[PDB]
Amino acid sequence: SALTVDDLKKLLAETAGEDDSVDLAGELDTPFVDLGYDSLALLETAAVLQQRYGIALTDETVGRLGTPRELLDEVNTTPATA
Repeated sequence: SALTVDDLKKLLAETAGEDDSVDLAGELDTPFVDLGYDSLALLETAAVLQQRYGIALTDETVGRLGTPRELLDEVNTTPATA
């Protein structure tokens, strides 16, 4: 468990800007579109996300997905061994 919804959440806010009631712990299954966050915001943190490691979680995949857990799982999924 390198990255969690905790370290990601903070990254979501910092990027998005939800410092009022961005309690992800109490809203994961719910899709961003449902909450408030917009694809854009995602695209934002998306780069910043890959800016650290080197992923491509852009609209491409961000399109099929629309949840936070899927944003963390994705990064906490893509292996690097093969």
